Amino acid sequence: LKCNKLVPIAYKTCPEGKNLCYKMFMMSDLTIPVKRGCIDVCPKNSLLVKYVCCNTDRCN
Repeated sequence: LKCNKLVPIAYKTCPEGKNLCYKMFMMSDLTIPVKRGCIDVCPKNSLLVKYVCCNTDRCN
């Protein structure tokens, strides 16, 4: 899977073990994010942050 970095411009292949791309949004998601990378299993989301996991190339 191809996951992007903080910016939706540069992205790479989420390596062996991590084939999922997620993007955590602080305060609110409606806005622009705070952090986003790859993962294997989506963590527990919070009320202060929004955990948006995906499995699509360039999802984040």
